[PDB]
Amino acid sequence: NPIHDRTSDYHKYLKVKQGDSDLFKLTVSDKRYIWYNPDPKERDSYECGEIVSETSDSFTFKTVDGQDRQVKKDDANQRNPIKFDGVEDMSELSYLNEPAVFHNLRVRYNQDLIYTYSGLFLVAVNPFKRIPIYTQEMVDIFKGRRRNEVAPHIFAISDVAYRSMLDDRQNQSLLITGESGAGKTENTKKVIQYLASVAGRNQANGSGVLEQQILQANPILEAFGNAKTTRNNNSSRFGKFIEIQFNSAGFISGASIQSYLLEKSRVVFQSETERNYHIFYQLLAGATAEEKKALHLAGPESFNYLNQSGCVDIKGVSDSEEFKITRQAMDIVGFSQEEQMSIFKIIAGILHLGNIKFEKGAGEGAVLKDKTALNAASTVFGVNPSVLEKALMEPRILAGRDLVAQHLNVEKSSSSRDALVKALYGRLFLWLVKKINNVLCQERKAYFIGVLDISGFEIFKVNSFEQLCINYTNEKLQQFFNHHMFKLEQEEYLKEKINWTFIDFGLDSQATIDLIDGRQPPGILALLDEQSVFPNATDNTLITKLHSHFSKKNAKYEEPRFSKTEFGVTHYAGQVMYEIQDWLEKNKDPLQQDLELCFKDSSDNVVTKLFNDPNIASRAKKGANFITVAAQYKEQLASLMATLETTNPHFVRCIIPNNKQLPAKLEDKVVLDQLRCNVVLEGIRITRKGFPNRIIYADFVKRYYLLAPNVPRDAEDSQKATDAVLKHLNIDPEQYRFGITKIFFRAGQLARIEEARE
Repeated sequence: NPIHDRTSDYHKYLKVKQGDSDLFKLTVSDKRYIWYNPDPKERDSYECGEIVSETSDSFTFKTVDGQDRQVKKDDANQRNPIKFDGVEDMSELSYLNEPAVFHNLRVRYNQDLIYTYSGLFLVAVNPFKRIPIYTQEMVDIFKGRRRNEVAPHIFAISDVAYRSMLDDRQNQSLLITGESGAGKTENTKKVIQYLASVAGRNQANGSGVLEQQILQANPILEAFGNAKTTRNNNSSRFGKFIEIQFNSAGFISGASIQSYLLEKSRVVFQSETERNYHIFYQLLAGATAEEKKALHLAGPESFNYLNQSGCVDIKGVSDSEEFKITRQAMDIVGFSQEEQMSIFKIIAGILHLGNIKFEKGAGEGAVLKDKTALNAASTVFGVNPSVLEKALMEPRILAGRDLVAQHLNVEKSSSSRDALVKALYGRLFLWLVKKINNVLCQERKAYFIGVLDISGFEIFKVNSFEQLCINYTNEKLQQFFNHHMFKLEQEEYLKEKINWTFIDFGLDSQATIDLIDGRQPPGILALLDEQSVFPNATDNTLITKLHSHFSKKNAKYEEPRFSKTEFGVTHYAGQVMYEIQDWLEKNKDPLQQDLELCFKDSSDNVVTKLFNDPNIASRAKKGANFITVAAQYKEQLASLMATLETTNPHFVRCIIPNNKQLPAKLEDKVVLDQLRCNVVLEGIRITRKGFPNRIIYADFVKRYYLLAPNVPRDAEDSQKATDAVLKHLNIDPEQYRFGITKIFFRAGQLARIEEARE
């Protein structure tokens, strides 16, 4: 069934399926109605009442329940001629506030249509349901086709990103970012595929190795990288730019993925209904009774690095076999049949490491009573016992010009193997990516398409040092948009002639950023660094200094009234509240060189290659030694942004619909909560007052021609044929400036013409 019309794979759960009847009876608009919030107590969940008033100073209307209270034309959220229901790019709206769009966004959803537009902004709200909208024909309907000629889709920004490059020959970016719970993992999970097939190399159906050797390189990532939390069954657990290259003709060539921040904590600790990195269960749950004692696990329940928080009982999908997939994916993108055993040789020495119970030493001196965990735990990494344990409880500190063997009590031996138990996962993994990257990795690399998988503003009263870094990058981003989409009105003003009494809008947030990473005048990250320099620092000081530098001195910083262990910043979207605690330690990630020394050698080319390579056990030795997680997280985002700033971008946003994994309900308590969370609506409502239902430009020929006698169809050209109409009828010229070449009906000056049906 040819792609044209209605009745197939596409129109059904993809395209709003237009009707088999042709004329303007699909609907007809008159009168008006306003959105509103029945209860003056709740700022969510509005309603719909008919206007009866048109006050000059005020505005008034009807209601369902009795009340008939009034509302300033300015605080009123209007409702559109219900002729726009599932309108594909929302700019086409006439009136826009919120309710007016959690509405257009729901109908777009009632019909199971996750994808939508905001001019430049694709909104995509995760369904949780299974909706075939990806199959191989969803592809051949897109390839080589224009955003106009097809309903919205990930496959509809994912090609554009490709074609523009081919022709508007320039490196290209895709930026996907959403509240973690948003499925932004699958979105990316498709751009790669889609591209991979159109620039997919075979005759008409196939792809020879490379293009595939790639597809299986996420299973690795998802296997360790992704993990399952209250918010999902499989949470993108980490940030990364997976990013890919081609040769000039058009055929895909390379890939290079760089990752960063991970909940390295998800190893030692997880909570209610939570589990671990899946590598961990399929590990035990999947190894033939053979290798299971080849290293000795027996019970996964038997383990406490896994048998703590409730649900390890592994909901829905089967994993026993998912193993044959990941393990089937590593030595397919080529992973040795011998060494990739070590991965395992490792994932378990970790496990035995979360099983030892250093018990208060008689008097003091904390010590383990008996030992087989550790004996075993050492017997895969291959590291002598009177060594491993000794650096652990008895680590050699250096007081001045002499250095000795302190004996830890529990209070601290307790958290050592805790902190060393991430140093490996955090580590193995980083290098583990280091591998496959460096063969999908490319050389001259003519062009590239990088795609960005980053998070939204993680805002919670429990946010700490981490919450900042990700939120520092986010701010860093919404200028890239605001500034980029700024230079938009740049060309815009070379073809509508003379330009707007203008904003010259610059960073309204160079400010906030400057407060974080400001050199001089310094910022949070400066003092963080500045003090991380020695011990007699008691985060107590850390905050005391801050309120001195900042408090009553920076528009974005606020000092709490009664609370003292914490403060608050005023980010792009409202305030954030960071508490301090171990920021001073979390800033280093310390670990005794009594231990490296114990693991910097072994039997094993990798746990040697882990604490033996300078780009895996270290960071560039600057200012005499290691630079801090704060300084670095600066060195690398900027580099990232640097790159971004030289490529064309396309932003995609992932809206989480509800908090219990429920496909079906779609609660305004959340969606809305974030709609504002992104500059999606306010992205224009503020920005494009000036040109309304930005058409395919100035095309007054047979598209809309029912006006009685005077405004015809094709006079001489696609521009003029009736102009002396608003200068005349309705009101004046103002609505439309008159650029020599282009012009725009400012719809916003309509109240004398276009509301009835004929």
